[PDB]
This record gives sequence, C-alpha cells and structure tokens, in this order.
Amino acid sequence: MVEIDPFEMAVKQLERAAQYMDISEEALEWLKKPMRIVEVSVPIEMDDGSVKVFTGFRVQHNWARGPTKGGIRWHPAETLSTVKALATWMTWKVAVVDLPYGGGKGGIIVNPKELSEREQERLARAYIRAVYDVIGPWTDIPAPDVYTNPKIMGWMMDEYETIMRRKGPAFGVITGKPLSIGGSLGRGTATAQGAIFTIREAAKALGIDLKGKKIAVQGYGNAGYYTAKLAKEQLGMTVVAVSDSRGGIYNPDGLDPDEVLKWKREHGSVKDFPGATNITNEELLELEVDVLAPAAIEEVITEKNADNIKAKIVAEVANGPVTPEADDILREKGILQIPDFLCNAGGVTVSYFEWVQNINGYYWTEEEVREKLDKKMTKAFWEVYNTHKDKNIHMRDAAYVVAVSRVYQAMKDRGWVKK
Ligand SMILES: NC(=O)c1ccc[n+]([C@@H]2O[C@H](COP(=O)([O-])OP(=O)(O)OC[C@H]3O[C@@H](n4cnc5c(N)ncnc54)[C@H](OP(=O)(O)O)[C@@H]3O)[C@@H](O)[C@H]2O)c1
Ligand SMILES: N[C@@H](CCC(=O)O)C(=O)O
Repeated sequence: MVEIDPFEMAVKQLERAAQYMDISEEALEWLKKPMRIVEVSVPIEMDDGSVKVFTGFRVQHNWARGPTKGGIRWHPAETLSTVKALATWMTWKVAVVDLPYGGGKGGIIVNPKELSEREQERLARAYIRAVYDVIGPWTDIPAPDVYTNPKIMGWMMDEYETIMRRKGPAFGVITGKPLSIGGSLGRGTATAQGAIFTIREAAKALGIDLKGKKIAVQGYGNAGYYTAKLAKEQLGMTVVAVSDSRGGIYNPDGLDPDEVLKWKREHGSVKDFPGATNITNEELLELEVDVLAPAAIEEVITEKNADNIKAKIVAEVANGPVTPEADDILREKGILQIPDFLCNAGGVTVSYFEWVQNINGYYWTEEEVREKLDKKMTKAFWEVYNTHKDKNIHMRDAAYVVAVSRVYQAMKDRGWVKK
C-alpha cells in the first residue's frame, strides 16, 4: 500500500542529500547498497500441529562505525525492500547521535494478531535459530519494532543464550528487554522521550511556547501513546487527536492518554471513545494543530496531502513517514520538520545505553539515563539545526550531512574506500 518503493525512496534521499556534500563516487555506491542481506525460512509448529514456514529478513547495511543496530518488525505487508530501507535509515540514525553502531534491521512477514502466545514464542525462537550466525553482542543487536515488544525480546534473548551456551554477554545480544532479564530503566519511554526533547528544542529554536498548544499523534503503540502522554505531561501540550490502524478520535478540548489507552485495551481500538469524534487517519493528518507526530507505518505524507498539512512542527516519530517530494512541499510551506532518524533517535540511544549496561554488567539509574539521553538528543538536534541554517538546506538533508559524513569517515579510517 506504499506510494513508492521504500528502498528506492531511501536511495533517492541519500543521493538528494549527498548532492550537498563532498563524497567520492565509490563511497556513494558503497552506501547505496546494504552490506549483507540474509533471507531465511522460519518454520514453526502451529497450535493444530501443522508446520508453517514464514519469511524472515536480517539486513545489515553497514558496520563501519561498529556493530549494526536495528529493530525487528513483524508485519504481513512487510517486504525485503522495507527492511533494506529501514536498515539504511538505521545507519544514519545511529550516525547522527554519534553512536558506535552501524545500521541494521530485521523482520518477519507475519500477522502477529493471528498468532497465539505459544506460536509467537515459537516464531521468535525459530527466527533466532535461523539468524544466529549473523547476530551477536558485537555483530548485530536486534531490538523491538512494530508489532514486537519486550516479551518477544526476552524470548529471543533466551533462545540466543541457549544456543550460545552462555559463553559471553548474551544479555547484550538484543535490546528492549524486560528489566528482570537485563532490561534498562527508561527504555520503555525512550523514543517518546527523545521525540519530546527534539520537539522542545525545535520550539525553542522557533520561539514558540508549547504550553497550551495542540498535538496530534498518529498511531497509538509504544511510541505514539508514550509521545502523547509525555507531551501532555512534560511539555504541557493538549492532545486533541489520536489514532490507530482502525481510525482515530479527535477532541478540541483534549484527551487523557491513560483513559484512551484503557479504552483501546478493553475494546481493541481507540474508535468510539466517549466524548470524542471518530475520524480517519487522513483527516487527523490534516487537522489544525501546532505539532503533528506520525508514529505509525511509513509513507503517510505524500503529494496527496502534503499541501493539506497545517502543523507548525512535524515530528517524524515514525521511520520515513514523509516522502522527499512531500518534504519539499512542506518546506515551501514554512513548516519545520524534525527528520525521522533524528526525532526518534532516543529509542536507539537508550538501546545503546542498555547494550553498554549489559556488556559491562553494571546497570544505571533512571536519572543517569534521562540525563545522558537529554544531552545526546540536544547535541544532535542542535548540530542538525545549525547545519541546515548555515547551508540553507532542508532539515532531512542536513542530518544526512551530519550522519553520512561520519559513516564516510569510518570507511576512510578502515581502508574500505581510498578516496
Ligand atoms: N518500536 C520502537 O522501539 C521504535 C523506536 C523508535 C522509532 N520507532 C518507529 O516508530 C514507529 C511506530 O513503532 P511502534 O513501536 O509504536 O509500533 P507498535 O507500538 O508495535 O504499533 C504501532 C501502532 O501504530 C498503529 N498503526 C499500524 N499501522 C498503521 C497505519 N497504516 N495507519 C495508522 N496507524 C497504524 C497500530 O495500531 P493497531 O494497534 O490498531 O495495530 C499500532 O498501535 C515504527 O515505524 C518504528 O520504526 C519505533
Ligand atoms: N528506531 C529504531 C531503534 C531500535 C533499537 O533500539 O535498535 C527501531 O526501532 O527501528
């Protein structure tokens, strides 16, 4: 259902942004192709006793800066191109906030809503058994993503530890784990906290007081719900509309995120929430708000609605929710955009913190994680902002100049590319 191919779009963005920097042709060709792709068959036993084979992908795009990092997406509409694009974005995501990581991603073409608990556990364990040879605490560190949660992360960690015979830091093979089995404090609200920090910095740059303003959030998952909650709590914002895959609810007077979450859990969706009006995702994206945070499937803003966006700041919590064309239209409209791999870099940052805690065997507190995350996100955002201001270019491009250059430097320090 995607407007354009995700990997093609990602490559187009990379070229469009490399047009504003000095990079050799060979380095560009290296960066336009994932470094390793592994397609595996994942066989599991269903509840009725039959054996079903799913398709799994583990794509690492580059590991010049360090071990690759990226979540695992469970999605019926997933394609290898989507995983390649996500790994490519992961690379820039970890480069922009200066982490010793490369870019990676994983996925399974499956509808998890049609799978039971035992089937989900079997699927996670079989995926680990399939991709064990390309993952590790120093090779490839998976994490939670769309339709995956810390539960599945703990199952995957247990399977990896069983295969690995407890020879090294198995806890560090995967992030977003439960706190009991080597989890990190603040990882649950990581991406939301990073998005909130970036929104606050953007408002500071734009000279806008966020108290009493309006935020519309698309998607009510681990990122969308926590983003709405933190915006209502920390920034003093008024959440006027939320949504999920079945539709959204809008309220001019504001919504309480906890009640909406309870209604969603007790009914399966946020639709027909009391005191709110049912709308579509297309209608929510077009609402008159001060901040719009897409936290759902990619490619939600295209030439079919780019001119209808009326938000002062668009916080791309999701991975690649805006097309380059739509980026040009929004920039022509004077709308500030927080780039996708900079806005939601808080999640990968706290995942890096969890990995450090796991490999060192020493765990931090909430305050330390909160301070380090704030420091990293503020530095990265201000670097990207000053970059886009000095060169008079789009935000997305500027972050690329901040990110790709670092990656480029790594290759020149490894001898991968001579020029
Ligand atoms: N997961 C992470 O740790 C993390 C960290 C940083 C960034 N991100 C990015 O943020 C995005 C959201 O991830 P997540 O962890 O929030 O996923 P999630 O919590 O597992 O679920 C995503 C939510 O979005 C809704 N949704 C799914 N498809 C949609 C569509 N086509 N239109 C509108 N809404 C839709 C779903 O509603 P239903 O409940 O009705 O299905 C679901 O509640 C992802 O694209 C991811 O790349 C994720
Ligand atoms: N934004 C990344 C971060 C995941 C991680 O912690 O590695 C994703 O979920 O795709």
